Amino acid sequence: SDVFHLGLTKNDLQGAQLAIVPGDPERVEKIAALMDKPVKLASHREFTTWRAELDGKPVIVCSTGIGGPSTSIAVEELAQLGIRTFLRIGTTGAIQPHINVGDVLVTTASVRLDGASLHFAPLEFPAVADFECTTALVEAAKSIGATTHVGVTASSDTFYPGQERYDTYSGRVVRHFKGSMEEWQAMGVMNYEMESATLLTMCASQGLRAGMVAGVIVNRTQQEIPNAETMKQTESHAVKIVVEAARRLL
Amino acid sequence: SDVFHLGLTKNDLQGAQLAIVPGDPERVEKIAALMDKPVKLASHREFTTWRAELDGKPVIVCSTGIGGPSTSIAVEELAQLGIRTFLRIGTTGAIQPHINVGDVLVTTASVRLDGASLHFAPLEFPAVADFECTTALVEAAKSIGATTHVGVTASSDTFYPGQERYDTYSGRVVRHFKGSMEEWQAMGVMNYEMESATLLTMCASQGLRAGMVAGVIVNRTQQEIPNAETMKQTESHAVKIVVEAARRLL
Amino acid sequence: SDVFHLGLTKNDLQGAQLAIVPGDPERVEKIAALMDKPVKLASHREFTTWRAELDGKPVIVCSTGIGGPSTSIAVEELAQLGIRTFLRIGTTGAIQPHINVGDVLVTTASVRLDGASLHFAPLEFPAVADFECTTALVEAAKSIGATTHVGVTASSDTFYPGQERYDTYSGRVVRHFKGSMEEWQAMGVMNYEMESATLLTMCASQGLRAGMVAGVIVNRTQQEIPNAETMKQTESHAVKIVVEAARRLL
Amino acid sequence: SDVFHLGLTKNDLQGAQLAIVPGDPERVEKIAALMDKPVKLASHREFTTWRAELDGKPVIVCSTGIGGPSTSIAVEELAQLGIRTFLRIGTTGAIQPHINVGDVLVTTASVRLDGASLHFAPLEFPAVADFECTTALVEAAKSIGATTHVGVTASSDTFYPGQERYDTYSGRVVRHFKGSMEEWQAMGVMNYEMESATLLTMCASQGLRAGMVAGVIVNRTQQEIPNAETMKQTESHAVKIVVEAARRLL
Amino acid sequence: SDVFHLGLTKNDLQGAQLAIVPGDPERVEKIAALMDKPVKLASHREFTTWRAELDGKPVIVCSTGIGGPSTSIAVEELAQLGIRTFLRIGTTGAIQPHINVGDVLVTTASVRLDGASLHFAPLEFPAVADFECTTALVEAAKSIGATTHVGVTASSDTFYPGQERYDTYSGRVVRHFKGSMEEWQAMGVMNYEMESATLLTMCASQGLRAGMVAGVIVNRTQQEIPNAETMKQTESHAVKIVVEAARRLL
Amino acid sequence: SDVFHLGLTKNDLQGAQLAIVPGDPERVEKIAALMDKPVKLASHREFTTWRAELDGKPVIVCSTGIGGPSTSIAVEELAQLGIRTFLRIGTTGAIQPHINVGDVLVTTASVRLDGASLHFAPLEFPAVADFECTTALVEAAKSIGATTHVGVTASSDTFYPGQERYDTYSGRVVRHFKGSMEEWQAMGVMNYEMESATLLTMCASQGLRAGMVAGVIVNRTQQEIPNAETMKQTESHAVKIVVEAARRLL
Ligand SMILES: [K+]
Ligand SMILES: [K+]
Ligand SMILES: [K+]
Repeated sequence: SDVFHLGLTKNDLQGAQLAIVPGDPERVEKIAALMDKPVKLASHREFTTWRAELDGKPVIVCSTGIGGPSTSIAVEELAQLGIRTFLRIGTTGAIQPHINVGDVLVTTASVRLDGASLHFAPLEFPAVADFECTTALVEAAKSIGATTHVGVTASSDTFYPGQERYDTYSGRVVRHFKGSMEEWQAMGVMNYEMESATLLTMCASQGLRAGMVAGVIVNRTQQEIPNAETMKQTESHAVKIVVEAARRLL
Repeated sequence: SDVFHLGLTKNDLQGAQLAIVPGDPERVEKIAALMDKPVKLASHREFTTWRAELDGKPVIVCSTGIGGPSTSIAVEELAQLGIRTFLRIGTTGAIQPHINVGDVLVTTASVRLDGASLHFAPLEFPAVADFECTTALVEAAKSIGATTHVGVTASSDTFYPGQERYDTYSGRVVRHFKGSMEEWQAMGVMNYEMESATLLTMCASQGLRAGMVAGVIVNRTQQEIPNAETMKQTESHAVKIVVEAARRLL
Repeated sequence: SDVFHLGLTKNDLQGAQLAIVPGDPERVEKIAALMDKPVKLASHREFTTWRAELDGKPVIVCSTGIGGPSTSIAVEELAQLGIRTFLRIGTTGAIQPHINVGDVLVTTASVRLDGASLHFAPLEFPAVADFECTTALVEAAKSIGATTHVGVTASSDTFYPGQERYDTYSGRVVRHFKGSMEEWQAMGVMNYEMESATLLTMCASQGLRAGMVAGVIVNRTQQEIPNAETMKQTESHAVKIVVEAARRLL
Repeated sequence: SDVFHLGLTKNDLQGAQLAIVPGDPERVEKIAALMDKPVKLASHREFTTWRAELDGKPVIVCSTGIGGPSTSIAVEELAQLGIRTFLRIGTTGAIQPHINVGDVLVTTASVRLDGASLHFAPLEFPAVADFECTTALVEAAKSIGATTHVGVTASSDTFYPGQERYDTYSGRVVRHFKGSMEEWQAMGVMNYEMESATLLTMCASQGLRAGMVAGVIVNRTQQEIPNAETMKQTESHAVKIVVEAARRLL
Repeated sequence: SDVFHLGLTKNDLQGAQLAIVPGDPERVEKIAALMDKPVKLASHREFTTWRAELDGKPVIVCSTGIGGPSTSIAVEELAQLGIRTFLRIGTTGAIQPHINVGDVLVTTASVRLDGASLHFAPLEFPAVADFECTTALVEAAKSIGATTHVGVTASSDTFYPGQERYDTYSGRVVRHFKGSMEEWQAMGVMNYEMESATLLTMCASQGLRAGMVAGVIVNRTQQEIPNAETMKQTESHAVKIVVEAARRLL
Repeated sequence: SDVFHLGLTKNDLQGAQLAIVPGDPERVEKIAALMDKPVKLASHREFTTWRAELDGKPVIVCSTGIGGPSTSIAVEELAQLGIRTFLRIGTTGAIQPHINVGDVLVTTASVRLDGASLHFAPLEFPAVADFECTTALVEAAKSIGATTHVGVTASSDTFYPGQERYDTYSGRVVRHFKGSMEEWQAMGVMNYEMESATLLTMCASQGLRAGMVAGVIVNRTQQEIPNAETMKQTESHAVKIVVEAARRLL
């Protein structure tokens, strides 16, 4: 390997300068299979990587794992192997009443509820997306007729207390986080997830382009349990959007 | 009057929902004059307000004064008077080598080197521009052929120490600010100015739309005294840009 | 001009080493007109300057605008032009029940609810007034029989949320500021305003003398609407006090 | 499954109350295999879970992925599934001259260079190991004659800047982290790793028991490329230690 | 004197490398008198020092006064005179319902509610005890049949507001501290006292060994007034434990 | 006794409402002796209390020990016992070139380098002296012809690292404190001491009056070993000053 974690060589990438970066390794084969000539490159720890081709151009798909720490590894190592553009795709829970299940969120910038962003820029630095990547994502979403919200996302180093989930072992939330979600709701924040503050801050502060889309699968203000077809249909739609954005940035 | 500071009543605005917000009271008339039916409404403190008409629609132009405090009063009072979108326009000094004088900077989000933004949202929240506004400003730049850079601006509560100026009374900078400029330039920041971290935080956190454009009059990494002619011309080009963006946002 | 903002030359000051610094430009002519041979020097942005003479000595009156940012400009530039002593005068809202409308507040030091003070000294540094200027102000107030409180003032980068005003567009206050006024009341804080934390910290940390007086025009614990005569009578009384303090510091 | 991420049900665990928690999914089977009746339970995301049996008692081995976020999800979900004690085992780089490769480090508490710990307790709370766990790990080290150092570990949300690595894409470290390594070495810290400040804070703050052991594979103060053979052997020695401690904690 | 405060020479210590450090000077003679050949060395300010012998080895007893500031003096000066191991003993109030009057607390690490610890290590550094000293203390306690809790202690720079005592002059607690005790209770914290965050952080970050035991004299969750015999009997028992730990560390 | 620490009852004080508060128990009698009817009341821990009589009025003199923690206990307990004004007196080291040994320093406010002040008010609140007290101390200095400097003092929770002393066990200073002394001297600070940020914050935030005077025994910028005679004489001059101020504040 040319890098410490990913198990990849420069030649494995065949010149790729753009990576789609889901958190879940299981989505890597899915996205790559939407593209031409998908081939599996490597799988180690949370990092599963495939290569494919889009409009005759090599593209990478690599999973980040959950959270800023493993994200910052994947971005750092892909950057050493020539990746310059990074497009995160996921599914998410909305926290505003006007967003519906099936809608699409494009993130302009994130609230930094994480640790890793601080290892690249102090807190006053904005966790902002690349304007070209944001534009390509909104254009792609509107091109397939998605209902699309564009705005702020809160990025948390935990799934449970930092998103004020109380159905947990302890059933309590530390003082600093208790009531925080209602603050973020009043401030127009669309959703929570767990990798964009790191992704956006580290890319923006190092001349790398990054952006983020997500399919809404639950609305925590009007919460319904999703069935599989809905999770699949929402996942597919965000995957289609992200590939189409990638076409526009190649 | 209907507000504590600006000396304006609601009917003065005639239904206006967009305001162009320079810092300098002097620039107010310069902007009004591009549009139809310019009328001075009020001059109180740092706040000089004219109204004008663009494609048959009332637009406001209202100066903020320098700094987040006076910006916050102007935004809040204009919001009480029906303004939902706010476009800042300045002239500025670049801090990157590749930016040139007479280039145009559209800001996607700002480093929060201010105090007033904290009065709307904790430090982790990003001082992010509205996507529609930022798009309209990039497309408006392209519509007069400007050379445009899209990226992060550092927003400082001081002109002197916070922007690491040493030709001062004391000729010193406090430890926290000594050497900050090099860190911001490493992280790709384009320029400093003194109102945008306030303006973008308070608007993104309350569902008002905001955006910012500036014209470059000096490049601190290759610093020349600016020509009287260049400054006027770059000012006028930035002025046109922000009016044309207004036009696309009505 | 010899300075970037104020539009002043060294010779304009005729040797003045003391400036009275109200926030409102409209008060500049008023104060200068209490003195001998008042002449208008310049007016640009929030900075209106007049020169006069007191006991045959030149004095400056210059407005700061609202907030620490424009304040720090005015102080910095007047310091480059030879001002060493700075006496802020305003009118204010009391936040304690024992203070009455018409009373006078002299500030010993301020709670730093601002951004600009931090560009001169870290937060643990006290925003303290000059002992000679505080003494001259208390002596002057007692000399005309004022009822005078001497103590702490909270200095905020906003007029609205940082002074927990709720009659606003959003009608809400960010978590950090919600309930803060009742903390400041329990701690004996007399009032809020918006320039002294910057003024005091930047002067105290640079060998410059500064102090602050204010006339009480509303008591927010027993709030009455003032009529014009009361605002005039209160303003006049604080103006008389500040000039008389200036006599004692010349 | 009974939890959002791990894909496990309660009955899967068969009454297990202790979990051994490596970062790397690959190490899971290596640990399981020391014990009786190894059975792979699940592989999802970074979380690979086996069960095994030690002295007739069900034990879990479940990988956390890299970093506090994925560690927090694994700990919370395993706690919902009856796990009350959690032992981490890694391999690591020393940062003290007197530590040698193949030595063993038992951590008493960790420097909190992470974000997820903050989601359980404010920064002042110590990221401290459970005394029973730490004792069992020291005595377990002594029971195979290991050379053991007992002390503080620095726990970083990044592998690269937070551990002051400069052989990177950018080759720079942000100001706050530049020169931190020398300060930690002055203060006697032994090593860096990427999960323990999360793991120990969240467990000490909720009455779960946690502890950590690692084997030293590199000494950054006298840095040698590690031998394939040494690494396997030190890994196996750390693995044995954490199983033997488990044995004393059942 | 060889030191600025303690009034001690190197020869006064006769080679002692271990000090027992109570806060109260009155306890110095008490502890020393449990040992052989106790002699009074000096008394200045809060620093009372006696020397004795244990298993034919010289030992020091020196009082710290209350709080991290005077503690950091006593530790610093005893360190210059050859002390390497420091064993704090006190009596305390429990804040958990399961701890009884007469029980013994051994502190693994402390919540840093103090100022002085920060003059030795930033807040993310754990205020952790020496493993050998913690072990010797637990072994000693169990050796005389004590009921012993081992875990976290909150160390506060005040007796009153930082331990949320309300029977005071003002009867109020600053916002930051109001409700903090119920946070510390939920997090398993055993008790409050006022010197260990400083003691532990400063020793751990400088290669010095430290530990802490306390006898429970009141339980603030089920609060009873103690009589003298109980305070004596509890004090004696902690003194016996600390001397016996000192025997094991000599 | 009526309080937890000081061993005093209310009637002991005979109606006293002012306390003079040295750090050192030894100085207590030295101060008492200037006044009429000196009587030792109590000695417990660092707290030595005498009463005396000045112009027929009971005054208390009570030592605080070193540091904000023990100062906070003394102030709170004396406040429970009717003390409403508190004057500190020390000897100190200057950190400015123009100050001379045997000069007198009256403190207007303090840099908050302590932890206990935070237990009364957040960091932004100023550690400011009471105006009546400070005036009485300046006029009292003038009444014996002392050379007086009026200004800011840095108040440190440590004697060694926080005051940037390097002739220590470790001979090092943590990063945050390394080079702080030069910043304080730039900002005009006069001296360091170890109780005033506590004393002034807790009193200004609860409506008690406080003030501080000190005599200069060493000038760290031109450092000489102090003469036994000079120190006694400067101590006595500071002692007289604080008694004479007491006299003007009764
Ligand atoms: K991970
Ligand atoms: K202004
Ligand atoms: K003390």
